[PDB]
Amino acid sequence: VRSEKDSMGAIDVPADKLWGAQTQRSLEHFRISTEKMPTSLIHALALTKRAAAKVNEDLGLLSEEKASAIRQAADEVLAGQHDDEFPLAIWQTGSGTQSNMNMNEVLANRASELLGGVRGMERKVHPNDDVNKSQSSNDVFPTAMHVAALLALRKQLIPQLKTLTQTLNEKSRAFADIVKIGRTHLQDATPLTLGQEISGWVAMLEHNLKHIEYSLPHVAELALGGTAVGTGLNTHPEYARRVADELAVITCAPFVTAPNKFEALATCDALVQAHGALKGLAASLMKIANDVRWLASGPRCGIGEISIPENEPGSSIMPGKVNPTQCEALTMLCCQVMGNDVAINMGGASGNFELNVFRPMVIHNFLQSVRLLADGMESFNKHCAVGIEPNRERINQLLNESLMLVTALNTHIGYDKAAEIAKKAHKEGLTLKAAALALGYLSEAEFDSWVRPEQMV
Amino acid sequence: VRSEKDSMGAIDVPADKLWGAQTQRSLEHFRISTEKMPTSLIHALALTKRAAAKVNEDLGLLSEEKASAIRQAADEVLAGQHDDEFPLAIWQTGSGTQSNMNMNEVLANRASELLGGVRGMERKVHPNDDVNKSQSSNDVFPTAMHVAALLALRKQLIPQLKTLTQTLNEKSRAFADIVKIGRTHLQDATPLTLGQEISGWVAMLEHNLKHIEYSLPHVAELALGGTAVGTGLNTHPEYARRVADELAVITCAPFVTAPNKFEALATCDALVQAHGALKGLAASLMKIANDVRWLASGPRCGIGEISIPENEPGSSIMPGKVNPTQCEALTMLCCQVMGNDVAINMGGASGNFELNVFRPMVIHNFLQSVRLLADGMESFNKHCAVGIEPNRERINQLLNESLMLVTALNTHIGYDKAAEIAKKAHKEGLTLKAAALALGYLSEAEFDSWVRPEQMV
Amino acid sequence: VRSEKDSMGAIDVPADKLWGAQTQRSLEHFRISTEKMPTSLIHALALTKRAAAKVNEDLGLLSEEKASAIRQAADEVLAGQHDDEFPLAIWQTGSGTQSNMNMNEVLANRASELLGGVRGMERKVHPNDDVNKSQSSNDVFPTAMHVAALLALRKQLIPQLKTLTQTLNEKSRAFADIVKIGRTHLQDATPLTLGQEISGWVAMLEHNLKHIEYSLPHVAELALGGTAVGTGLNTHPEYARRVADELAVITCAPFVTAPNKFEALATCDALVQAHGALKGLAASLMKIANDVRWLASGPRCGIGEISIPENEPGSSIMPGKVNPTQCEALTMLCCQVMGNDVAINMGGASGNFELNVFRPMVIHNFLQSVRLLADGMESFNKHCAVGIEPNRERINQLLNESLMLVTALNTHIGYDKAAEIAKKAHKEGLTLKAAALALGYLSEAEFDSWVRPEQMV
Amino acid sequence: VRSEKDSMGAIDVPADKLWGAQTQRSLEHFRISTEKMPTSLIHALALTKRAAAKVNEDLGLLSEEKASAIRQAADEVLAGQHDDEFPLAIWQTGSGTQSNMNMNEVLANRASELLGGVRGMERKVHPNDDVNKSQSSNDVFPTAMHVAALLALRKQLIPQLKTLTQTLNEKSRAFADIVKIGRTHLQDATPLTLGQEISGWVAMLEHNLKHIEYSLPHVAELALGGTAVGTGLNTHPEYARRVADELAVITCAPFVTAPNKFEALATCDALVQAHGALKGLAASLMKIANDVRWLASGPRCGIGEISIPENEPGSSIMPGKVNPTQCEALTMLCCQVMGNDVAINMGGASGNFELNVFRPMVIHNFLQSVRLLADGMESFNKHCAVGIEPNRERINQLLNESLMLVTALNTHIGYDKAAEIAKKAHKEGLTLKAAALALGYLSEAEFDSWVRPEQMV
Repeated sequence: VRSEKDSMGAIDVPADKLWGAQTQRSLEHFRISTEKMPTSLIHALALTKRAAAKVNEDLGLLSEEKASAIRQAADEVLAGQHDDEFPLAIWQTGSGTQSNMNMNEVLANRASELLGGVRGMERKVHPNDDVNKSQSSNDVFPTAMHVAALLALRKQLIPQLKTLTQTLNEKSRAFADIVKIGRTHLQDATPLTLGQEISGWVAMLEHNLKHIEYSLPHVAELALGGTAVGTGLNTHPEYARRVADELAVITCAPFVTAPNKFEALATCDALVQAHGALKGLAASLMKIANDVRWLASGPRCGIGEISIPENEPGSSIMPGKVNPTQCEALTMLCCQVMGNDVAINMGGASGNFELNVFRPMVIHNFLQSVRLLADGMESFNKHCAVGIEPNRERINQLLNESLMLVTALNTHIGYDKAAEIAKKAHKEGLTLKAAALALGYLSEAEFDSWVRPEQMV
Repeated sequence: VRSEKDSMGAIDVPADKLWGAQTQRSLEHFRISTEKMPTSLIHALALTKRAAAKVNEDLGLLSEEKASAIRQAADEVLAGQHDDEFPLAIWQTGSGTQSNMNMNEVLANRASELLGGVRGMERKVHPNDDVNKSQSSNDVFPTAMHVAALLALRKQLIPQLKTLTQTLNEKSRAFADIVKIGRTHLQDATPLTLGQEISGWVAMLEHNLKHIEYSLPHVAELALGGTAVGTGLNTHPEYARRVADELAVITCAPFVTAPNKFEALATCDALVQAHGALKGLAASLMKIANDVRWLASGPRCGIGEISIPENEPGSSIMPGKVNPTQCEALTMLCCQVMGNDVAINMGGASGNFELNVFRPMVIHNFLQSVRLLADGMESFNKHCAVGIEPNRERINQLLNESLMLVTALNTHIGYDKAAEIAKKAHKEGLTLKAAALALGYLSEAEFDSWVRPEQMV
Repeated sequence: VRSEKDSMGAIDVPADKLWGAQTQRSLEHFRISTEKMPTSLIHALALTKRAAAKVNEDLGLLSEEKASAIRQAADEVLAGQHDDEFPLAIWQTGSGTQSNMNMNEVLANRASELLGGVRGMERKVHPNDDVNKSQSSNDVFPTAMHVAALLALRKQLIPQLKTLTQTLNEKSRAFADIVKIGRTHLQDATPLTLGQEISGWVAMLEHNLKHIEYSLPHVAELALGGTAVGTGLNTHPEYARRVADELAVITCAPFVTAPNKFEALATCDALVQAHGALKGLAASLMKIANDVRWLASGPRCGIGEISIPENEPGSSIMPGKVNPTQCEALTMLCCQVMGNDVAINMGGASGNFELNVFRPMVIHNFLQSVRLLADGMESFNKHCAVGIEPNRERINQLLNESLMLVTALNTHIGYDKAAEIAKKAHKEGLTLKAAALALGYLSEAEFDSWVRPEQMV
Repeated sequence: VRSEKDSMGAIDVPADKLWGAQTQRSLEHFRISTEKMPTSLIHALALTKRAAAKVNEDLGLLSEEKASAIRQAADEVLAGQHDDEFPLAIWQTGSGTQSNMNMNEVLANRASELLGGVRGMERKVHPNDDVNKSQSSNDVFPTAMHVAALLALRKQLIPQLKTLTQTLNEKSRAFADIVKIGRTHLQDATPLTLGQEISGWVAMLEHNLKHIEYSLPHVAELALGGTAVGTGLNTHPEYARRVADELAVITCAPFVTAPNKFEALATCDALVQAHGALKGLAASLMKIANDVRWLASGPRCGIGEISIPENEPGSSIMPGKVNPTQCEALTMLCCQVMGNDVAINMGGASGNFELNVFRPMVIHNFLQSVRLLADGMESFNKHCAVGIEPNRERINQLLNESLMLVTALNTHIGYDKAAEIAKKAHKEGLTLKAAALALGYLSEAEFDSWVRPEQMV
């Protein structure tokens, strides 16, 4: 152990840990469930502390060595060597006060070691005085939240979306000439090509990308600089703009300071809205994933128009039986995003006065949705999408058995003659040709020259 | 017109209307959307005013004629002749104050006419003084809410549920001997009978009934008697128990006075919980309705194991094409109940101190869900369920084409021989028999005596 | 009555009605609940039939008189004289087939009367043959859905939003100089002006407008032209673009034909996404409405920093008691939009193959949300927002009683002296001045010159 | 490493791990997010494998040593020494096939070591042949799901609920004599005692317990015995009842075999319904937690009627400022449960035919809700509830400042005189007494003897 100290007194802290007293004490008051802060949030919080250090130094508010050590300590968190120094549960103070201190304490104890070498009360860097300089838990957590979200969106989900789109766009191109029977209300309908159907999946993904991109500008607005209530009391007038510019410099993302800090602190609106676009993508992905599994159902008693890769071990006595596992993982996580959206909306609508204190819950759900969506699309693409192949013989079989093509005959034989063979064929269990020949309305050769599915699109 | 008067002054009211000034004034302040109070709520509100009149009279708090006229006026509302006297939107005061007055005013003006004959300021019955005697908008609306819900549950939804159950139970009984191929993950699986599958739908409906019944006792608790904050200030000690007994006498439902009026006024918990059972039934109905439509998909390119009644006009050129319209109405309303549940939960969790003021919205959603569920099951039963018929030839065809029966051979020929024909059959596109015969492992007669689907359940 | 006839036969229809047989028959098969198509959807459906007539005529597909009469009949629906000719419930066929026919039949019977004069089987205009020419229930309903939504958004909700924003922006401007104590976690915090707080409400509304506007382009895409499965079988190549241009000409909205008809028919993605922006606005409105009611709570035992207009009749014995009725209507409808979003998401994710058959439910929820939001903001603005007034004396009282201003003393007397008076004041129940004077650290005059709330923002 | 082997071939597995090939391979196909199976599910899965072993042995289906070693290996999982042997993500095959195998493999390799000693291909116990004997992933996962849920409900959540109830019931008893002003619509209302208000919180918790208990019987029904599709093909007729009895013997819970295995496999109805009761408790907890934070707001500019324990370190310059941290953690997790309910409902309504394949997601949400609820109530009780204390002087102050007591004067001086002092007092900013004395209607002594808040309940 090691006795660390805060305004309430001294408390025992594991010697091999970098956190201080406040983190240790919160660890006892909030022993709820098992959800902790996500790594991406922790790194976004480190990035925030680093940019803040750099700006403070620029404004002569922090000495060269003090600032340089905090930033250097931050890079270690980013390097991933302090993942185990953040034990706090998601279910803490609604402002994310604890996790802010947790970062301040780990960064203070470590920056101290990077200078003199005291981890503990005799440290050279103060968590509150130096690490948390020109800030507040009120404006730091919201900033970390936006940094984590924008970056997760820009380099984790969007790349995977564009990738799924390209694979499906190529599959669409390759199967452009394969005509199949359409289905409306789950009933046989007018034919269309396999590529046309898949092109629908592609159009959907392109539309979604568009909707996700419109929600980025609002998420790119940072609260850092509004301090406690948004007035920005006790901070350099240039601090807000400066910290935003620095964060943008290092992340290469379009971060800007929020034009209205009161809106930035009082709400989680940017994320409520951004998640609206995500549940939209989940509804799209659910339909695409559903189409795939149904299209691949069988091998004998389903639809079986396409085949997908069999990734899980099977049985020799069970040839052709392939459970659509990737489709099941994607549909399941799509339900999660829908649920997460309700949690986010309830927390986002519950702000009071100057601050919204439902933040840890909101970012937990939001980050999880991006993670699920991005990884789900990656897994779906790699283990399923690239392997979509048409069962051409099965597709032809179905096409020739349906009555939906009887429309192509009308231009030669009126509705009367056409509807005649479709009635008998259906009653006797005959195909359009079989029935047409028996009713002597035309020959096989004429049938085969009149019913051209490739011409009815 | 007719100038009616309230504490804010006099206001013009349509001469041919029975409502007073307060209703007229609210009509101008809450012009939001088009949702009004449901007829069932209005009748439950009338029943409440009637029972209150009867108890007041019993406690010598209201004269024989005054009480008798209010009750007689109430019966007219119940008789359905005053449906047009309640113009108020759902989006009013969260306590349902307006609609309470709306009832007080219509019942005062009418009870007046049932005595002397003055509809207006010179009326013989006072809305507040006589009609709203020993009550408050705070405890009257919650009572009307519970009266409307319990009754809608007991004689509108439960009867329809039991009816759907019986139809499906009989269909289950009739198809007990029809063996079909099962489907897990949408892939062909081990066989089961059609009656067994349908018995699953029945077990689900019986379970749901059970869950709906457990939520009734809490909804049967009435708030009437707690007045403004639950203390029951200014009401006869026997009033609460007496009004509950009277309501139970006339509705034949097990109404009782709420043991804790503070919980009764501060929350909508009974309905939040009751609606939990309703969204449960919706998830069950959605699955049953989905099974039906998929099982009936076709006529040629789907599953087509069963046929359902064609209720909508079709085309001669489109024989066998039957859209599962009832399944589409039921699945759509099941989504609505899910949505309604979220609205209900948000309002139910938003109570503050002594009173929950999200009531008009809560009962609007709850009543709509019961209405949708009860009517949906009635329509589904009548126009679909009773008409479920098996396409026996299609079912056999699928059964004999699948490879899932190769298991029945193992008890004669080892896994090695069995898996051999299943591999070839699948590869060459042959049935188990066809492949088995070609591999000379057994004869057609032996195959037909070994693979008995009626014995593998 | 009047015997109308369809492919299933003849059926009795009320003589005084304009609808035909199919509408009459659906009226019996879908007797579910009481929700019917909203007037805005019906008018959007009429606008669609009108533009389709005009384009058909342009392509020599419909004679001058036939086309002119259908359009003229459509304008009557738009003029609002046929509101009672659409009895169909929302809970019908998922494609909205019935309501499409309902429009075809009313427009056929009426256009007939506008020519010769036969309402019924001997009519001069055929619902299917002339009214439903070059269309399908599959592509007509989705078009009507988008027409109704975009127009409701552009001229019903956005105008009300901008209006609420301007009122609040002016209230913000007027109270810019009124300093009040801030509240974080519901605890007293650093001060800010009333105008700054309200400016937060304004920034939120401006952001929302921005988010709603980004969702319009996708909703402006029309499916009309894709026919049954999206291939656009049996329609003039120029039909799609032409009908879109015409609809844009008459509505003055930026309608365009959907680049991908398969996405347009297979999903309700545009509305799932658009509603995402609406639930975002509801979360914002809920917070603003909550701030108002809490800020106006009292008159004696709450916060009471502002007063709002008393629109409902009160009691002389209850002076100052004003229930925040508008805030209760707005918060209630905000919960509804949240619920509606879940219904919309479930239906939007349930599309199968070529068509989504959850449409009537989706547009019912979407249209209701716009209606609730637009009307709610109108009612809130008019009956509450414009009347927001600060209780300046109450605000000063609270400001001078709080300990939050002790920070302003530090620049004269160190933390030691400052924290001393804040400790005693809190313990003894004294103000900062009262305690400061007793501890002889400074004079009243010095206190009154050092603690300037107007300088700590 | 160590080369393990399955039907797809051999694969490299970490030598220091107990899992086999299938687990290793799934680990690569389902790299989605970071959610893994909860410890409680894993232990419920171990309990299932143990009871299955014991029954197999009883039916002479598994040798003494084979059975004894599997059970002994299971107890080690229960002892918590194999927590790190289950790497699988929640986002896997919808039936939970992988995690079932993951358990089979770890239990096979370990039971082998408990006999001869071969961890790997030359092991003495076969995962599929011995560990997964008389079972299927289809009926084993649903059983583990119900075992985990019932036990978490019975010994984790209910105990915490009853504990919170008792604390609040005692606080209610202790403050029974403390009269305070009520609040309806957030406006001052008729008075009630603090104990009466808190008794409302208690009544709510007692009601919830009741609702949670009604959902247990359905969750106590186990699917184990229905095998693949529910027919129970290839299992001892007594197997189902026997395994249920054994599980009940060891867990001491009322487990029984599901009367209908088709309903048990095709749906997650029991959990959809059980979670309905949980979101009900969350709406109740949200209100209680909200009442507390608002009641404790201040120290100067809020309500401040009660004080709560300050558990987080503060500032000397900030005396009396105590953020309601426990209330913020509880309200946040209540939003989560609401969200989780939507995820659960969507998955529960998406079952197809013989099996629901949304199970891993459903149990993940359900288990998390119980965990959050149970731990939240424990933390809230311990760190907040037991410390609720009334600010008696603040409560009196508010009581004497309000106009709500003017009603008590009417029985001496008519409405005219009473409403007179309430009007002036409100206008001049005087209390009822102050105004009453100035208007010479009565003396201070008479006022102090007529306005008795302890008598108006």
